[PDB]
Amino acid sequence: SLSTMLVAEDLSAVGGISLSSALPVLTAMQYDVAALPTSLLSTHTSGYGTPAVVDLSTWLPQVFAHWTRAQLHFDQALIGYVGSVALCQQITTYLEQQTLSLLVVDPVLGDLGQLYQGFDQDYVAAMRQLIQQADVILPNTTEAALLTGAPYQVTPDLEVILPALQAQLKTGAHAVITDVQRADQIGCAWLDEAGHVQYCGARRLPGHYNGTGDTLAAVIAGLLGRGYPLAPTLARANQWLNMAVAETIAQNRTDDRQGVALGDLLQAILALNEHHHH
Repeated sequence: SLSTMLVAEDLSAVGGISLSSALPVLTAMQYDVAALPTSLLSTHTSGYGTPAVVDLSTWLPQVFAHWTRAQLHFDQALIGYVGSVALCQQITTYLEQQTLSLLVVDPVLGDLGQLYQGFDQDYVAAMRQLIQQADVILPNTTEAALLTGAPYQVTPDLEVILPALQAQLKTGAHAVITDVQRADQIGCAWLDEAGHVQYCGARRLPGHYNGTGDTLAAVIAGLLGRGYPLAPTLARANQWLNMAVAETIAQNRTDDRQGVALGDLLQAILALNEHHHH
């Protein structure tokens, strides 16, 4: 492995999203992955009926205490879905104990203008604390508004929302909104060093597919951790996600619940080497 990356997010045994997709992707990108479930589920929460879920709120503190006593050090961290205020707080202080070269947080809170079922303003406040030392955050348009306090807009003014978001981050950090649509494209918008709104996207494909946000975040964290600058990282990540969705469509799947296909993505990674969240 070239470095060690902590990935803390949910693990659903069935469903091909979140940790189940981050593990293969980041392993292929030459990371020693510390794969830390924030929640453990029989299946993901979209289409299988009510899953059987282990509450890990009392476990994560023990994990962090153990890693501390064992003198473990991490180079990078990616934080996805957490799920409770207490766990957000635990993660926040653990990360602060480290000397990470990279922290990426996907501030999972909601979509389509609404908080996910079970999340409230208290959880939003906990998320604002957790993102405070992140190098990169990856909100969607709903999450961007929740984090700044602005009422939801389908198409917010990026010249207003991006500066507001980024000032809630440490100096030099980047707020990246991940679902910005421009004509027939969907992609990422962020501020360059000069404070100008930049965008890159890929042609939007029909349908909706589980695991796209988790896979995007894993790819972005993986590329940044390997030294790629932000702009080319975002360009490549969008292209690779576009490719993964295309492969998913090409598989002519009978079960639409499984997360995005990873095969073409893994191949691209090796070539380079040479309502709830879903």
